[PDB]
Amino acid sequence: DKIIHLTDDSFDTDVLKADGAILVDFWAEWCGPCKMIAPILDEIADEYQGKLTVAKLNIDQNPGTAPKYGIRSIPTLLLFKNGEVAATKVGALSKGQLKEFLDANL
Repeated sequence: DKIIHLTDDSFDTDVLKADGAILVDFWAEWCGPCKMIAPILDEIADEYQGKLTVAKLNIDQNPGTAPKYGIRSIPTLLLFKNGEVAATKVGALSKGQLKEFLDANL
């Protein structure tokens, strides 16, 4: 709904050239912890509307981007501000913890 669906080719304009904070979830359908956090991202997107944009990159349909960031495992969340990584988080976490993680960087 409010989650931007990324591609290797949309990444630059959607993430690097965007205004304000962007959380990007690197994920894949066969990744258990990834599916575990998928619904929390939908809720975060609605809730932080105006302060943050939430976005997903499926690494199977889009194999280009992950390596540019030295991503080793999934899920990995990168928080972008003004085209640079501000913070990252590897592996699953709760909704509550994700709010803590974002408040720490916004």
